[PDB]
Amino acid sequence: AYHIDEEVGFALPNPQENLPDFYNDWMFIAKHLPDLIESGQLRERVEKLNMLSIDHLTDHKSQRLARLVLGCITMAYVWGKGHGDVRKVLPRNIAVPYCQLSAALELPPILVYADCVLANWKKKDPNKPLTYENMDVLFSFRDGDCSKGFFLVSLLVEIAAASAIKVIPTVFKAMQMQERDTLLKALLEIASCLEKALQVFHQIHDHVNPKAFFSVLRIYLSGWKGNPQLSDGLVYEGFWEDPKEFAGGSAGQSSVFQCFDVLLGIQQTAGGGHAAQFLQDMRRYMPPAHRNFLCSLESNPSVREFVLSKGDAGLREAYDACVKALVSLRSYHLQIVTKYILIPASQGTDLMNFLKTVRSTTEKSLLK
Ligand code: HEM
Repeated sequence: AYHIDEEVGFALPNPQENLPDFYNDWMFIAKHLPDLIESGQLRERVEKLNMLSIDHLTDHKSQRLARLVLGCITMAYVWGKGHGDVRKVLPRNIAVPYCQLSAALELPPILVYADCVLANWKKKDPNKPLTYENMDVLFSFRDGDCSKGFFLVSLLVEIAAASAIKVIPTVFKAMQMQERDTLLKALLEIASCLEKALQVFHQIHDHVNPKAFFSVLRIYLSGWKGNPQLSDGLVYEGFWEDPKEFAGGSAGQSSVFQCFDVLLGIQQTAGGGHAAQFLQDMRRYMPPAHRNFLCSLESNPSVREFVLSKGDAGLREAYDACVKALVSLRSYHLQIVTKYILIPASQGTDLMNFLKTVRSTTEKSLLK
C-alpha cells in the first residue's frame, strides 16, 4: 500500500542489518566511522574503493540498508571531523552507485530521516518488545555522538504514532458510511495515541545530551543547501556535471506531524509563505510511498469540514482533542529545539519563528 506498518508506522519494519558480501568494503567503512573519522583515514578509505555495481541489491530492504550505508559514508566524507575541512566532490565510486540507488528509491542523494532513523535499527531480542532496552542502531558517526539515543528515541516516537496512524482508515470509512459514533471513537483514539507519543518524546532527555547533539551529531546530519561551507552544493562525481544542493534535515523530515495536519485539515502548505514552502520541500526527503500517503489524505474529503457541518459538540471536542495533542507535540518540540540547538549555539531566530508559525497555524485550527 503506502508502506505504512501497523506496528511501526512510517518506520521500516525489521530492517536489514548486513549487505551481500559483494559490498563488504562499504560495510566495513560504515561500521567503523568513529575510528576512521578520528584517525583521519575515512577519506582515504573512500577514495580507495572500487566501483561497486548496485546490481546485487534486489529488494527494498537491501536497497534501504545500502542507502543508509552510503549516506553515512557520504556525510563522513564531506564533513570529516567537522571543523571546516570539507570535501566538495564526492568521488565517483561512491557517488555513482549512491545516486543510482537514490533514483530507484526516489530520495535525494543525502542522508535523510528515512535512512538514519527509519531504517537504522534492530531488536536485540526479536522475541521481546520494541523498547529502548531491546533496541540498537546499526550505524553511528562518532564516539559520544548520542546517535543511539537520538535515532532510537525518534524511532520510538514514530512507533508510538503508528497507533494513531492505523486508525486513519476508520476515520475516512466512518465519514463515508455516516457512522457518527465510530468517527467520534476514532478521533478520541487518535488523540489518546498522540498524547502517548508526547510522553515517549520526553525520552529525548533520558538518552540525548545537548552538547553531544549540537557539537557532534548535528555536524553529520547537516547538508549542502544554503550552506556557506558548500555554497554551490556537492559534486556527485561521474553522475551530474554541476554541483547540486540538498538539505540536511534529518531531525525534521518525519511524516508524523504532517500526517495529522493533513488528516485534520490544517493547511500548512498553503500560500507562498516561507513555512509552507519549507514544509513542502521536506516532503521531497520522505520516502515516495509516504509522500503518496500524504497526498492521498489531502485528496480525501475533509475531516474538519465534516465535523464542522454536523452541529455536534461531541465530534468537535474529539476533533479538538486531536488538534490539541498535535499542538502539544509541537510545543514540546520547540522546547527541545531550544535545549538542544539554540542554547548550545549561543554558548537561529528564523528557525524558531518557522517552528512557532507552524505551531500557531496548528493552534488556529481549534474549533473552541
Ligand atoms: C534532539 C531532538 C530534536 C531536535 C534538536 C530537532 C530539531 C529540529 C529542527 C532544527 C527543525 C527545523 C527543520 C530542520 O532544521 O531540519 C525541526 C523540525 C521538525 N521536527 Fe525536529 N528535532 C528533534 C526531534 C524530533 C522528533 C523526535 C521528531 C518526530 C518524531 C521531530 C519532528 C520534526 C518535524 C515534523 C519537524 C517539521 C516542523 C513541524 O512539522 O512542526 N523532531 N526539528
